[PDB]
Amino acid sequence: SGAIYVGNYRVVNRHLATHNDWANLVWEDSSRDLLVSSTTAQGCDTIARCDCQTGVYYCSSRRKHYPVSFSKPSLIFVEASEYYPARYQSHLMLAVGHSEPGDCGGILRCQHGVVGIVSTGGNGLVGFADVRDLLWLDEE
Ligand SMILES: NC(=O)[C@H]1CCCN(C(=O)C2(n3cccn3)CCCC2)C1
Ligand SMILES: [Zn+2]
Repeated sequence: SGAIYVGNYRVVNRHLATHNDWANLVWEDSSRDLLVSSTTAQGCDTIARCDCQTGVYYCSSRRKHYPVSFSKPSLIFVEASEYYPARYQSHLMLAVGHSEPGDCGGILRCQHGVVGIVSTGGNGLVGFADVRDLLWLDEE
């Protein structure tokens, strides 16, 4: 689990969104595994606006932050699970790292701020849903 809190927005994995998230919905995209809801209190996270390919992510199943090299946001296959059928997930970045159930929502960050959240695992792979192109998170 985990979320990004920027301005009056809460960014979570779409597959982990609560009823309160859906009842206060700003935007959602199943192809990206992302959902944004509105918040009463202002958050402290800042979004990175960059093309970094190195950063650090939080792994809840290890209670550890790991430095990683990650790929550019792309259209990657995610093998069926109980959340989405076989398909292609967009705006996804992969790294070698550990990711196992209980781990989505962990933040990936670079020197500029938050880059995205854990969206995949298995295989000694970590997938992150990028948020750096969502410029509207910084305003209104
Ligand atoms: N983005 C998605 O489509 C993911 C939704 C949750 C399930 N997905 C995964 O990658 C699995 N996972 C690894 C670490 C955490 N979850 C792989 C093994 C079992 C579940 C796919
Ligand atoms: Zn950066």
